[PDB]
Amino acid sequence: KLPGDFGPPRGEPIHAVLTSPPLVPPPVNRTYPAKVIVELEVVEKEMQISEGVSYTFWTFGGTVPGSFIRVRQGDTVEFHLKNHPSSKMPHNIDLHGVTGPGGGAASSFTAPGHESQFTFKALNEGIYVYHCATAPVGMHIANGMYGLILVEPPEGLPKVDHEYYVMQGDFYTAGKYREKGLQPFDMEKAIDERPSYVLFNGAEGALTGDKALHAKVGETVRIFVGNGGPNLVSSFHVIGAIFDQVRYEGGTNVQKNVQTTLIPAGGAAVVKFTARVPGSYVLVDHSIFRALNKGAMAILKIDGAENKLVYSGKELDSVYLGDRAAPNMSAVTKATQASVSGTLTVQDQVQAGRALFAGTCSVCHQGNGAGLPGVFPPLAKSDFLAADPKRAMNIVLHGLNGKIKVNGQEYDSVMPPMTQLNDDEVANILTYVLNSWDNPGGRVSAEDVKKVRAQPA
Amino acid sequence: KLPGDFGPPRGEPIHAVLTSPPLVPPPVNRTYPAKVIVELEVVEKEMQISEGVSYTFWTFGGTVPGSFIRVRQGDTVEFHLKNHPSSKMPHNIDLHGVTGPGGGAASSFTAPGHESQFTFKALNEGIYVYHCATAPVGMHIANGMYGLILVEPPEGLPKVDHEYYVMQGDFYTAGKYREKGLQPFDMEKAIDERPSYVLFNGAEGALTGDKALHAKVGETVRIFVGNGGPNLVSSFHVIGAIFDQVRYEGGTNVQKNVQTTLIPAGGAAVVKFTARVPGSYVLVDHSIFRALNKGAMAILKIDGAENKLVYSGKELDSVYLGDRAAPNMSAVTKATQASVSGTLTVQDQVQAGRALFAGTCSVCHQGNGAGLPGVFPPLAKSDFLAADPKRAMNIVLHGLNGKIKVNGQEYDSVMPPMTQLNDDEVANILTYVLNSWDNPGGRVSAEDVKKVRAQPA
Amino acid sequence: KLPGDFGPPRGEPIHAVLTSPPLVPPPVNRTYPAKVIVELEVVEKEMQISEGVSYTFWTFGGTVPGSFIRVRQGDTVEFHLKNHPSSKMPHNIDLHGVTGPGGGAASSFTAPGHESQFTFKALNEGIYVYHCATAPVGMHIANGMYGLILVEPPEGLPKVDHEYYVMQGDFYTAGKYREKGLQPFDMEKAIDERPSYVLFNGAEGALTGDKALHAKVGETVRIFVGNGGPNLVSSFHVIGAIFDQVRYEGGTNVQKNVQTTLIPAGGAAVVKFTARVPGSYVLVDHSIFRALNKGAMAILKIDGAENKLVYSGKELDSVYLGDRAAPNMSAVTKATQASVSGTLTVQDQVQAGRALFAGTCSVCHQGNGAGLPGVFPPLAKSDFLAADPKRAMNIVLHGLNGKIKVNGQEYDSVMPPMTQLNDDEVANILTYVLNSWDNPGGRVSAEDVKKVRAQPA
Ligand code: HEC
Ligand code: HEC
Ligand code: HEC
Ligand SMILES: [Cu+2]
Ligand SMILES: [Cu+2]
Ligand SMILES: [Cu+2]
Ligand SMILES: [Cu+2]
Ligand SMILES: [Cu+2]
Ligand SMILES: [Cu+2]
Repeated sequence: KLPGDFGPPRGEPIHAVLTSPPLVPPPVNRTYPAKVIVELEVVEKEMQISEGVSYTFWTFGGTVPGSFIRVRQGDTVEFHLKNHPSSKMPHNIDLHGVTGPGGGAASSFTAPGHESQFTFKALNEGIYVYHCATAPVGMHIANGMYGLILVEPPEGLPKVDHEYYVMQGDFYTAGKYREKGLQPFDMEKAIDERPSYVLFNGAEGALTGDKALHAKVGETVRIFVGNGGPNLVSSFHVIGAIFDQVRYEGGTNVQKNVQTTLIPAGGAAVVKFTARVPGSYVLVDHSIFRALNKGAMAILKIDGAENKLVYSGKELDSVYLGDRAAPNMSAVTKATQASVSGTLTVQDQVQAGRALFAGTCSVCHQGNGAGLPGVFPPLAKSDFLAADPKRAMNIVLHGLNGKIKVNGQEYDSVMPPMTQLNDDEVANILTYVLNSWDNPGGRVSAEDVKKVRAQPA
Repeated sequence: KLPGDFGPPRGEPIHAVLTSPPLVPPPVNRTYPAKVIVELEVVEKEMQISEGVSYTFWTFGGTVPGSFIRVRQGDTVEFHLKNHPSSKMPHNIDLHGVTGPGGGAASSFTAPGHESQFTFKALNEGIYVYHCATAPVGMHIANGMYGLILVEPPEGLPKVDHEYYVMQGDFYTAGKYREKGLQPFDMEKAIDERPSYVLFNGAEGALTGDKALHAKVGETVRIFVGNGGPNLVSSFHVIGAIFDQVRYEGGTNVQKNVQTTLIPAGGAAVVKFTARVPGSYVLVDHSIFRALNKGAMAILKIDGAENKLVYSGKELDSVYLGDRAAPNMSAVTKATQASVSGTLTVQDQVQAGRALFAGTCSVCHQGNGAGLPGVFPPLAKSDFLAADPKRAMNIVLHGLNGKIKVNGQEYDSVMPPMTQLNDDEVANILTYVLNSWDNPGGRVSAEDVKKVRAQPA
Repeated sequence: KLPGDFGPPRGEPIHAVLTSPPLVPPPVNRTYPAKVIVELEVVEKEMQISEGVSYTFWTFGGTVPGSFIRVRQGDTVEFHLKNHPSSKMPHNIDLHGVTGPGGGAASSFTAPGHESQFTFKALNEGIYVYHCATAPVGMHIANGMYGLILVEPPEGLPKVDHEYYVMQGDFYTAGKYREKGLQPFDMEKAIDERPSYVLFNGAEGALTGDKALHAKVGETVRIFVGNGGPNLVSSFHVIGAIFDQVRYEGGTNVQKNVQTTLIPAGGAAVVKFTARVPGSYVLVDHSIFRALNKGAMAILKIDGAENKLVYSGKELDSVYLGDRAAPNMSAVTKATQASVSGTLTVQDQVQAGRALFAGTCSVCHQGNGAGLPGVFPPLAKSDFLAADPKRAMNIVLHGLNGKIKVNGQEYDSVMPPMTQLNDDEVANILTYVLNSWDNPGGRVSAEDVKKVRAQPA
């Protein structure tokens, strides 16, 4: 006997309603097997992978991850793949959970402007990755061609207050992290498994700040978590909380009460969270340079009353979250576009630098630039800064140590180098500082910084 | 009390019969503990890691992975290691599952032309990796010195229709992937965990095409899956199917109904599959550049009747499998040897290029070179190709975009660069194309391509 | 209802007694919830990461990993973080297991010379990583800012004979492995997840030789195993044994009878071992170049009677353990310091080289330099060595093959290159050999080797 042996499809054919991340379709709420028609369209298009950083994504349904599909174990799924006429590449699909060679791949090969279809029975309950399976497959996956299909058990999943859709991926750009412009895919980095970005939902900040997930104290939250890869395994973790349950794919095993759990490349899990105290809870890859240096952070923000008996402390801030502990960094996008257009103003730079200063510089120098007398020197009304703006460029790029005097007080400490900041970022941060806190104004350009980087002091 | 406390050995001493991958010895089918004599001989020898790519493997029993050993929990194992006189290095063994320092290592040190022996009781049921433990250990493991030992539970494993033996490893050559010739081990790549090949059973294609594993619809298949490493963790997955069961080593835990599962470096698992519909099912490392760019794919081919109610679609093809969706690529081996001998003919190149064209080029240009009018230009009877063979070399290496005219029709699309193809591969593919489909014949040499690669247009 | 709902704190406030690795505080042995006051002080200081290799660690309590904290589920923990006045950086803490944003991070921000405090209820039993959460977070973690907190179940863990504390981390130095001197942190290696050292407890040899963990035949050993990362996932394994139990964090799942288990970055597990036969049992990351080329090995040494019915073989030696199968390598530290001081003697070099010869050279040439006639040539009273010391430098760096004659006998084999040895290591090893076994004495300097490395023969 095969699994999912619930008889022939009954009722009427159902046209599946698919959702865009981070949302999920409603529970199927059905006690009979059905014929479910799924229509998914591939679109190739530029989107912002980071502020001022464009990338040509290849998408299922216009998003990364692709549209979420929700069916019932025992359903017959008639799957239609369309490839938008604007596409340059052929595409196809392999749905994990399908019983059949390639998970659908051979019968879903679809050239630009064409459509394909195939039918499969969903024998297997579980959460499953789907992805493109077109040579070169790794390229297609790296460009964003992955999503999730949920095959519900016949009785449905237990009721929760919220369901969300979060999917990790590793990305490979020719340029370095936060280097502006349209970035090509980089095959060499991809083969070496050396991503420049590691993201949830296709972009830096996709699920931070004003794009956070939400719930309230006392509520339950289910998250369908995918790892599209192509290559990385996620040390998937929630900062400041625990997972009530973690279940991989359609596995019989359910782990309970864990905070950190390994999601294979191509894998998927369902996690459950119960909100207990208010604040921001961070989903990360705890291979932690991915989370805090490459973009792999997402936020579940919980509203409600503090409970001092459980936690006396404060909400997260830029010390931990960095520059993602603001609503957004739109000013960076604006400054980058103004640079391209040749219309970059001092204020454009100031606002971009303000965004970028948070965490990156404020951890030591404070959000108001005051520092801590004798420990961290001030950027506010800083004689040392004003005396030599080129020196300040060198300090950001190359660090500073040894005894200095700032505003009449001696410091004898170490500012590490910050060479990974791009020329525009250094320029904008320093322009912000110069135009704040009674400093002398003026500006630093990306070209100024490029020159200092090419010839350290 | 110790585990495996089944009393002294009884009956007669048993001389273990070991098997070469991908086969397994028969079930022990025994209700009493025995003295089991195991004899394993190390052989160092060149073998083909890929077509036309030689490597000096270090082996247990002449194969990678090494010979499979099958005993019963509670057995006393008298283990004899011989090192063939042709060896240059000393060798030894650490069997996971042994209770004792080094898993046998100190007492199994064996110089070329010598033999060692030690005795251990198999206290622990499970599937376990064994490997060489001779300084530099990572080098010995990277050269192929690993295999599996099964310690059966006293009652035996449940009956299945087929048992197979599959073992992943990461390999480190001085040359790049598919660069021909005898490739040395590369210590720097190994320390950095940057393999050039990631393989099942010691070679590209070891378990694809005419070397696939076989079963029939309705049958059960058990696979003993090892990960010799040295360094990688496998996101081990079956495309188009599910694992009924996954059990790691001798663990009490058994996961059921999962498709993707993480196998540690040095780890091993037993998986179970039930054949439901015909076609090819791909075992991969779903860190997917390993599978589709470095060789980490193996096939279980299922024969029997289609069931359109479960899967309406077609068997896998070269779009997904690439150039491994043919029986073999023997023509590549032949062309490489002819190059070495100085006897390379046009036909040698043609046949090699035919093999390599599959997936790599046919995904877009089709297996008959017809392309898709207005979308993918033809290689068949291509005026554009014929007009400038050197341009064609540049297109393969460096890509092509922008408006072109081919056979009277405009194209305005993107062919990505394929710079990872080696000079001989480009040469052979283009010679195949030139000698097909009414194209003008002639040939492209590896030296021609080398020159274009050194000076792009 | 919240987990850990055992009522208000009762009894007297308890001042937690924290322990330094590899030791653990006693079981809490308490049946009521308490207010537990924890005081932890950050200290930045140089320590030896390897012999003659200094590193500026950032520590919780002066050690890597940081002091171990032990409380009971349901306790109220008043956590005090002090930052020593000598610090240059601000610091804070995120304790996994805390219910609240950042695991404490925002409320524990502590500038040099300051103190912070916050209160949390331990709702969640389990073993948990704590770490610094100060921008740049990955830098702080990479510098050593991590440890473990145990939250006991209310009834306590089962009694065992020994409890130990072992924590893996990946480290990123500007210099290569075993390159001497004060090594800076290397941000580029860290972002790329390319560590130069992978260690247990903050140093090479921290838990080997005379610093091994101890137990006796018949005893049970519990190890609290952390993985601070920042980036690597451990294929955590015990050579020559098995884990009776493995439990991750506070998970309900317990795996039994496994030898190899994957610990996520930021993860923690409790393992249990039962000593059965005497000898050294090696805890490793079985991504095995980490263990045997980067330092990721620790020893549990078991004393007691051999049991030939279970294991007939010998204790581990330098073939497997390499140069860590001696009590210590103090002579390397001494030679390095003498070099710095300009007082390096021949004997200083000899003793350092003696330490380094073990495994590295003795595997083939034997500990007495005799080799194996006709198979491995002698270093003892070697005419070939004496005839050309510069040739010997080239042989170590670059290898040797082909027919040679040594002490009247022909060899025709292969000595692989050993280019990863540093100039001082080559110099000291060869000085040891030259001053042993009736060889002619004299010395080889690091400068001599530097010259040969820059111009191979
Ligand atoms: C702590 C880890 C710091 C971070 C992050 C940043 N800075 Fe810093 N900065 C720090 C110290 C301890 C010092 C003094 C070094 C010494 O030799 O004692 C500095 C110094 C500066 C200066 C010069 C002095 C002054 O004007 O106050 C500048 C202009 C400066 N720092 C700028 C700066 C910016 C823009 C940062 C983010 C990109 C930044 N710093 C981070 C400590 C730390
Ligand atoms: C799709 C992803 C492709 C793959 C894989 C390969 N080619 Fe291609 N090729 C493709 C396109 C869209 C184009 C036209 C680009 C444009 O500017 O519009 C091309 C073009 C060629 C040509 C030149 C035109 C012609 O003769 O038809 C050649 C000679 C060619 N391609 C060869 C070729 C070979 C040998 C391939 C495998 C190594 C290969 N292509 C792959 C799309 C794609
Ligand atoms: C086995 C894998 C070896 C290890 C490890 C080391 N050596 Fe070696 N060495 C080995 C062989 C097989 C040979 C002969 C090569 C041949 O062409 O047949 C050698 C040779 C030497 C020599 C020269 C000959 C002699 O004096 O005996 C020297 C000086 C030498 N080896 C030194 C040496 C040192 C110092 C090592 C550790 C750093 C070392 N060898 C390791 C095999 C192996
Ligand atoms: Cu695609
Ligand atoms: Cu897949
Ligand atoms: Cu060996
Ligand atoms: Cu091992
Ligand atoms: Cu810190
Ligand atoms: Cu953490």
